[PDB]
Amino acid sequence: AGNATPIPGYVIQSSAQVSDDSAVSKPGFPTSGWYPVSSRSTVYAGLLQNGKYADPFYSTNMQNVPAAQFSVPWWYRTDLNVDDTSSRTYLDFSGVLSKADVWVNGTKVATKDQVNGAYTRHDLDITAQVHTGVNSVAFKVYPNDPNRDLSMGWIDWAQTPPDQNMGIVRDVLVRRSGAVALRSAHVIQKLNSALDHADLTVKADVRNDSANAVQTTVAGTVAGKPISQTVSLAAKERKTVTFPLVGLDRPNVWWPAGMGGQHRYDLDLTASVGGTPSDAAKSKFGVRDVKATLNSSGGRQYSVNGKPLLIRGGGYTPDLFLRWNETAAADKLKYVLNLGLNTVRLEGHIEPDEFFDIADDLGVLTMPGWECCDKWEGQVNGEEKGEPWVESDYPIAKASMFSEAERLRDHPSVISFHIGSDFAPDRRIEQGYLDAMKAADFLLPVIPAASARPSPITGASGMKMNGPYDYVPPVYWYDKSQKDRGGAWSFNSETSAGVDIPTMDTLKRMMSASELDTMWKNPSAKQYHRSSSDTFGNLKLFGDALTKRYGASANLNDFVRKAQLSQYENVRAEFESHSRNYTDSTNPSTGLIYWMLNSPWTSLHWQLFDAYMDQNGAYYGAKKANEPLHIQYSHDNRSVVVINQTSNAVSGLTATTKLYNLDGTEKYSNTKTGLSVGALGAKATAVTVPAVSGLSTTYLAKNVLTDSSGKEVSRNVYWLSTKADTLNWGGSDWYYTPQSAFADLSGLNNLGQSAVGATANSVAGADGTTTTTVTLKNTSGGRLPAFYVDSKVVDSAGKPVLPVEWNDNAVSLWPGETTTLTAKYRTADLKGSKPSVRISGWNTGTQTVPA
Ligand SMILES: N[C@H]1CN2CC[C@H](O)[C@@H]2[C@@H](O)[C@@H]1O
Repeated sequence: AGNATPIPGYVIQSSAQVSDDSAVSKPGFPTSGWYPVSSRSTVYAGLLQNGKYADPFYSTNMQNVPAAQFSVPWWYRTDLNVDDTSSRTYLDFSGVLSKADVWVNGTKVATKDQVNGAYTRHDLDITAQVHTGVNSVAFKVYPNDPNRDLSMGWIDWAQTPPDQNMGIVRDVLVRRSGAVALRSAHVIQKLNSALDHADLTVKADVRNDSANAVQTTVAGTVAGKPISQTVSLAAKERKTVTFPLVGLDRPNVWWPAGMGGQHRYDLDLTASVGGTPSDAAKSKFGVRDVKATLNSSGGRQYSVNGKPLLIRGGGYTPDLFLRWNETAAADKLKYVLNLGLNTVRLEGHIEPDEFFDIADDLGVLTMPGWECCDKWEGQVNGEEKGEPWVESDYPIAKASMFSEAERLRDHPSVISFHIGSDFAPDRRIEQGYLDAMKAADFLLPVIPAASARPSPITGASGMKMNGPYDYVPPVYWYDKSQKDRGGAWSFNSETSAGVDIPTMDTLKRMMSASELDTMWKNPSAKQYHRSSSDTFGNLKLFGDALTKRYGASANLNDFVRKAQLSQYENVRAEFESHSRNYTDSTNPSTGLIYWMLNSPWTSLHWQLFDAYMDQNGAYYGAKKANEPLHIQYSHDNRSVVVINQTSNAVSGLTATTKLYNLDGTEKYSNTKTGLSVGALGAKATAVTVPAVSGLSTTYLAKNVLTDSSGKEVSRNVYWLSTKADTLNWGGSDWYYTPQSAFADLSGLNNLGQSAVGATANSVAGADGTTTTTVTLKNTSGGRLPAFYVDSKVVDSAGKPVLPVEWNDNAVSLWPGETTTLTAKYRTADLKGSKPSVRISGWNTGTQTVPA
């Protein structure tokens, strides 16, 4: 008694092949030719699992899937054994897209009118229907239409999954307990402002589902303190048990990564009846305080544990077909940290519990909320996809808020819930959301929208969604003059410069030779792996600025090499600008969510890391920007700026800024010593680079930060032009601002050959990981830097070992200079091969060294 076991898997088939719905869940039902699938599968995932269609990640494979078959229901069916019918039996689940009939042993226990909406939780007492031995359960899962159903959809991020994700994407728990069922155990936690004392209020529901009145004792531990309450329950009665306040002295406060540890406490409760355990629940919570208030400029400002914070993050997405794997979730979040980011946004598609656990454990902050552009906003978004709400929609959306509030309330990573995205909810829908949260004791900041749209009750959003979402040059980010644009000011909830060409290794796995030929030759042509949206269907704006700024592409390799430079440069400036302006007295930047962190699939835009966890110019660019102790060059005013992200003020820093023509001639040098800079996003200005006579059209700026012990702590190399990027502001659309003039960076085409310079070694650790160390030296006999040198852990065939975490990469080294790099990865991902390192540079060619 106190049992909860996930159904491990099902066999599935279309309802096309089922003429008697009641037959499915009778024990002995034949399933010849049904598809075996693991827990958490959409129909199409399940069919991929059985190898029924080709790899959707490659080319247009996904188009060749007949989608008609997903406009009818599919059954999810499994046996369940019950050795003893002393215990009551429950199905507890969520994640049904879009709705389902639930059947046990030939009886319909619930219909799609009740079991409706992806986020709604259901706790079905199936005691009457369960017998000794073999029992069976079947879900008739109805088709998903994200515009019709309070569910999940893909907006314009990728292309539409053939099944629109229908199926059961979270676990179904089979629960067993006595007369009393224990549900919804949480801990309300309140930290004093000094962070040295907390008050914990444990609440938990007991439900008596027996025929007779009972006395139940709910007892156990919170944070290692004993607790006990005894209440009476009438037959069929459910109560909320509030426990007396527990004081917790000098708590182990949960902090964001790099600000402290990520301790979580345990709540462990047993409901007993008649001196015997009836049900039990274990959970965790973190002791932490969060706020998100409007500053004096109307900007939404977050703080954790009293500490103000520039949110620096990206929009997280799951797999396009909602295929779940815990390790991969963890790898994805681990990359957030490798990037130097502190936050991920979840525009809908809110992930299963474990994702929040991992987030908690690693100290990555999360911004979950509902999504735009479909049913969720169908009642306030007018002409945009998403159907106006009917009366039955209201209780489903309210039940969805409650369920999520309940799942999410105790995860310290969560800093807010967005109740709208593009459109704030109206007063009726908003009251529904506030009531649901109140009832779940969900006490986090509620943000009305991610755009500037206010809601009637909560009010101003303190954010903006002004774009861009496609190509803009670096200096665009430094704008504070255009208040309908996406410059570094207020809270940038979702923005990027669009196209993000992945590594050549990802390219070759995701597109044909012909597809790739077209991409570089005709950026204007439609690419299946960008977007279903006509607006983001092609790479025209990107191709156009690429040619203009770096020069026309001679071939695929040329296109890709320049693509990476552009993405690095662009993403770098996007974050750097927001970091700099965070400490403006007037309209500070309070947030940045890059659009996006990752893609749901193999893609050509809106990503820092690709679907295979490979790392390109955009990744390395985000990583440079987000260094904890960082030196940066402002593209607007040519000031060299030091940013300290750490939880401690730093002193005795020197900032060295040097300019070089492409022939290697130093044309400017400045050394600023004894720099202090405060903690947590504060900045300091080293120098403003003056205009310098005699710079080559394309030149380099070498920015170096060294601490008091002389250690180089940040190195930052910019390829700059004597010719400015300038904006045609009045030509701005919602998704970009075109350029009145373009920079000339094409000199890189003729940057002379340098050389490197490489040694490598690997240690297999006892923790299951290998650390490959690589020493790079510029070994040339001249004056030329080894520019943009990318190191890759590869196996013996030269295929990248992924996921991987480097301390630094994409380095530039001047003659004689040396750097030592560290790469870490699971030993098992070598798949038995010895490790090597592939080293390629803009002007140093490609070599691979054993390691
Ligand atoms: N929140 C929305 C806001 N949209 C504005 C432009 C783009 O369609 C973007 C969506 O990707 C995103 O999902």
